[PDB]
Amino acid sequence: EVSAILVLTSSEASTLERVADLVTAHALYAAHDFCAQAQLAAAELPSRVVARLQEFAWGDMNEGHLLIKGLPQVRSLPPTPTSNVHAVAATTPMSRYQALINECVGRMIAYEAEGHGHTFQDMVPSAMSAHSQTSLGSAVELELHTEQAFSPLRPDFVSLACLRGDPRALTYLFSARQLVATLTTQEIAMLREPMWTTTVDESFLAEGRTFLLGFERGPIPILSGADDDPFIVFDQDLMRGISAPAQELQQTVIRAYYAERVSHCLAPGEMLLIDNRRAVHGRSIFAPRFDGADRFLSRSFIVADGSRSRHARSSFGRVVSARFS
Ligand SMILES: NCCC[C@@H](O)[C@H](N)C(=O)O
Ligand SMILES: [Fe+3]
Repeated sequence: EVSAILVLTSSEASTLERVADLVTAHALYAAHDFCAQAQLAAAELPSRVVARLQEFAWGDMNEGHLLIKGLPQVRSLPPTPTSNVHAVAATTPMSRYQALINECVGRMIAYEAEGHGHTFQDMVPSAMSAHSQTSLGSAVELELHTEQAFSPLRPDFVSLACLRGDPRALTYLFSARQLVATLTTQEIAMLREPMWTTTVDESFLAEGRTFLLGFERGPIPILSGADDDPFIVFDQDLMRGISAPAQELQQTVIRAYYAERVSHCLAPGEMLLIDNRRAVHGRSIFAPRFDGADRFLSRSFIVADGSRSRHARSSFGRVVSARFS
């Protein structure tokens, strides 16, 4: 179903592998140095690969995502962790490859309130949150959403590198362009109106944690930007329409998603970049075993402009403090 594909040749994958040796800082404990090294080393990547990533980053008429195949094979991978607190992905060779590609596109960033501000988060199924609307769910379908729909500091891109796949775990992608193509002129105009409130994801709450922007935000529109290249903010589960027509238009978006969404089953060596302004994403049900061989993705976030979050970070810091989300 996915169209926007970059297939690395054996020679390009070998170059990536060699260029990763230039990235030596600890991804977790020296995140800024690690990301800055990746940004500099990315100049040594194959020009064909860099051109495709810069074109995708510019964004104009991009498909809302880019699937990269042919990354260097995942060797001596540790068992899939049963929880996300181990940050196992952040010390694998796959994370330096992911950093190099990410830093072509934009600046890597992390959030104190999302997976403890780890540079790379382990996206692994949770036994506890299996039936939850989170990255660690599995027994229920992860509903269509913009990453951090509630936050003005939300990432510009979501980066997912596959360490272990699950054949039943499908990633669903649906662009703002695909949505607008199914709607009437009236629905598009209403989606551009500030008719939906949104709340801070439960997972972002903590004892003594107050957000500068509160728990409930908005009303905001779902659609914005250029008529021919619209931006989307959506959260099926969290956004609430202010009126009866606003609740129905949210249902219209959901139906268009089920009818038009594209799917892809992430496999080892693959990497998916999602344009968080141009597309929404979801994930199918799958049945994890919690035996060390479960689906395991390395998630990271990208912003075009690191200055937008400077008020929320420390000097030479890559982590957005919780209260600013
Ligand atoms: N209801 C929205 C859930 C969205 C999900 O991607 C969340 N940001 C997570 O990683 O747990
Ligand atoms: Fe997500």
